Amino acid sequence: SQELLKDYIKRQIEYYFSVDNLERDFFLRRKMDADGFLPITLIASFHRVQALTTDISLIFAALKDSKVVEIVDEKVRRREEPEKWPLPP
RNA sequence: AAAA
Repeated sequence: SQELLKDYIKRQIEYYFSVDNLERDFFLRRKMDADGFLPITLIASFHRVQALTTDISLIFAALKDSKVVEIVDEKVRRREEPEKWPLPP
């Protein structure tokens, strides 16, 4: 049903938090807090996520079992060494 | 928003 849409959401967000993307993604990194977190609502505004859903609860559901990204409350970060990535605001 |  929505299983395919959730897979697309998960994979897209896992790409944003990949090392390959992060190395050059200064916008994403300058929006991180000191722990590497971004609000999920910021990620939801990225155009490829908007190209899938505007349902925030579905995004949370899609990411619940991700090994690449860590969800903490309303926030998301790369699970591995998130502190490598923040940039000054 | 050259997959912020």
